[PDB]
Parts: sequence; structure tokens; C-alpha cells
Amino acid sequence: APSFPFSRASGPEPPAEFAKLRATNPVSQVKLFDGSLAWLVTKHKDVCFVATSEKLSKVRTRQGFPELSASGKQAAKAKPTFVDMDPPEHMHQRSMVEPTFTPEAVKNLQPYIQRTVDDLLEQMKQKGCANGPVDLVKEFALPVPSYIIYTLLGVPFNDLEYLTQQNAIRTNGSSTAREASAANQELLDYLAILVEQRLVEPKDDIISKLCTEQVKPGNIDKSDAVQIAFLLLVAGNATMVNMIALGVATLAQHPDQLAQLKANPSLAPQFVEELCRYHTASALAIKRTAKEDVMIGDKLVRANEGIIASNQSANRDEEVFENPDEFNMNRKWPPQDPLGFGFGDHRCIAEHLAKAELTTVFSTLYQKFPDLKVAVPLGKINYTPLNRDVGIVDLPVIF
Ligand code: HEM
Repeated sequence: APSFPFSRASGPEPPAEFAKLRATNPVSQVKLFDGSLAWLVTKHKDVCFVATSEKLSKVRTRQGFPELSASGKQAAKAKPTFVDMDPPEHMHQRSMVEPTFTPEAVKNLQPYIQRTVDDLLEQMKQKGCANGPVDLVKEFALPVPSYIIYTLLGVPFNDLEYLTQQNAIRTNGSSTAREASAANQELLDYLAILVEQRLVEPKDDIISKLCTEQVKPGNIDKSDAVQIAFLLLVAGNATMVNMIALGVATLAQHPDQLAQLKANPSLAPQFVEELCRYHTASALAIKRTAKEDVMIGDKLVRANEGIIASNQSANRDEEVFENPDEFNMNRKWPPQDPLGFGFGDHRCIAEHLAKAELTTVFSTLYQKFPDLKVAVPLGKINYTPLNRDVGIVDLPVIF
């Protein structure tokens, strides 16, 4: 059984194993870091089954849960938030914060999203690139989702820049463990204090809604509110940063499609849909353990055996998406959903917010900077390490 996670075939490409497994052995066993075996599911139809089957559990203290690293094994010990819950606990807690992320709520946020993107682009323009390329990640891709989610949570404007840097330090590949866990503690301590404050004078933010509607009535206590706030911050931010940078890089690699977006910014939504299928930047979140024996394809998955469902592989599934390895924002979409945001009850709470952020970015960026160019040869883009989710560490641009 091969070791899993697999390595990406190159900087921007999924692991090569997935295409072979889809063709010859679509439900197979893999070996995890601790020697245990897990089932790997690779076809779109089977990923959807794993994401919705009531015989499968997300509870991480169940025997067989497929932790992929040593830190996940010990993180399993903490009191769970709704990301690690089964029904009915899952939606009981998820519904406490879902109101901010509905399509109606995200529609009302759209002027604020546009203003955030506008302001940060104008700052980048004023900084200029007269003294060399600027890092699109540091200058734009990082602050855009960071400022927005921090602001929704209730962080005051003056604290955004420091806290944006701390959260980046958490996930930066060159941070030592001491740097990353210090940045983590910094974030937790700040949120605890913000929860204390909002308990005394609520404002109009997510933390205030939790304090008023759930902590004070006694449905949760303030430490749960901290954990939930922390989950909403760290679950998708690094992914958002990577998607923005990957979109720029992808467009530099497909000049004809960038020219179409320049001449018709209304194609941004279609570009975003294809971006999220092609570059599946969160590919290791759909994991389960079997509560009962369950049959998947031609395999029997025994109770207490772990399952990993690759939505990255599903998004390249030849049986669903014609020419899946071509990036084509003009593709015709089948009836099946792309699975960039997962599937079923656990499907990304922030799907609509994420798409609205991405859509706002790519309908504005090249109107503001029509001559935006990646400043290094495309073969020299600094992608994330091949053993991690696809992403871009830094992206020097001129404009
Ligand atoms: C392009 C950006 C993003 C992508 C591709 C993405 C992707 C995903 C995926 C694949 C999952 C697993 C869903 C499943 O288990 O089926 C997920 C879950 C989740 N994501 Fe995101 N995400 C993004 C942005 C965000 C943002 C901005 C936030 C928070 C503001 C967020 C918060 C969450 C949470 C809380 C969950 C767990 C939901 C649950 O288990 O009920 N994500 N996301």
C-alpha cells in the first residue's frame, strides 16, 4: 500500500496517482504516516457517497479515524467544534453561525467586499512597482480574505494588520514550530478577550451574535465561542489566499482566457467555477471512519476503518468533466457539482462568501491593473511544497 498523502506531480498539478487509480483501482488502500491503512476513494460518484453516507462518522475519537500527521492525532484530543461532529450535534452548532454565510447575507455583504478589494488595490497602486516587483500575496491575496473574515468576526480596524500577519505565520512553510504555536496562542488569546468584551457590550458581528444568542442563554459557554470563532478564522483563510494567487498564475498560463476576462469582466463567475474545480486547494478535508460495514464500489469497508475521499481527484474525473485536465472557463458544466467545497451536510459553510470574494477579485483586478504581469518566469513560480495542498507562497508581479 502506497504512502499517503501523495505528492503533487509538479507545482500546479495534482498527484499523478489519482488518474491511474481512477482507471484501475478506484477504491484502494493507502498507508498513513503512523503505519495504519485507510481507504482512498477517487471517483466523483464515490466521493459524494462518502460525504453523505449516514454509516460514516467525522468524530475523531472513533477508532480508525484517518489522521494524516502527528499533530492531527493530538488535535483530536481537544473538545470538538462542528467541523468534527455528526448529526444531530453537527447542525445544532453549525446553525448558530450559518446565518452570516447564507446567499442572502452574502449578497448584502457585496458592497463591503467590493470596497475592501478596491481599497487594497488602490493601496497597491500607490505603493507602485517603481523599485522592483511586489508580492501579490503579501500586498493583496493575503489581506483581502483576512480583513473580511476578521471584520465579520468583529475585530476592530486598527488590529487587522497585526492579526493578519500572525495568522499567516501560523501556516507559513518556513516558520519554526515555536513561531507557529506562538502565533496560534496569540490568536486564541486575542479572541478570548474579544469574547469577554462582546459579552459586556455586543456589537453587530459574529462573536456578538454568539455571545448574545448562545453564550448568555447557556447553550454554549464563552470558551466554545472562542473555539468556534477560531475555526471560522483558520479553516479557510490560507485556502482563500492560495486560490487568489493560483487564479492570477493560472491566467498568466492561459493568455487567451485572460484576454477574454479583460474584454468581458462578467466572465469572472465562470472563471471562478473552473478555478475551484481545476485547483482543488483543500483536498484532504473529506475524511471519515466507518460506523458499520459499508460497501463502496467493489470493496467492503469494515467498521472502524478509515476513509479518505479525494475531491481533488473527483474534480478531474473523466466520467464527469470532459477533458478534466484542461483549464477551460468556457466549459459546459454537467449536472454533477464540482466538489471544491465538499459535499453534503459538511459542505463548506463559506462557499458563497468564498465565491463572492473570488468573483469580486477577478472582475476587478485587471480593470484596475490591465497590464498586471507575473514578474518571474512561470516555471519559477514558488508553489507550496509538493507534499501539501496546492498553493503559491509568493507571487512577484509588476503592473
Ligand atoms: C476557496 C476557498 C475555500 C475552499 C476551497 C474551501 C473548501 C472547503 C472544503 C473542501 C471543506 C470540506 C467540506 C466537507 O467536509 O464536505 C470545507 C469546510 C469548511 N470550510 Fe471551507 N473553503 C474555503 C473557504 C472557507 C472560508 C472563507 C471559511 C470561513 C469563513 C471556511 C470555513 C469552513 C468550515 C467552517 C468548514 C467545515 C464545515 C462543516 O464541517 O460543517 N472555508 N471548506
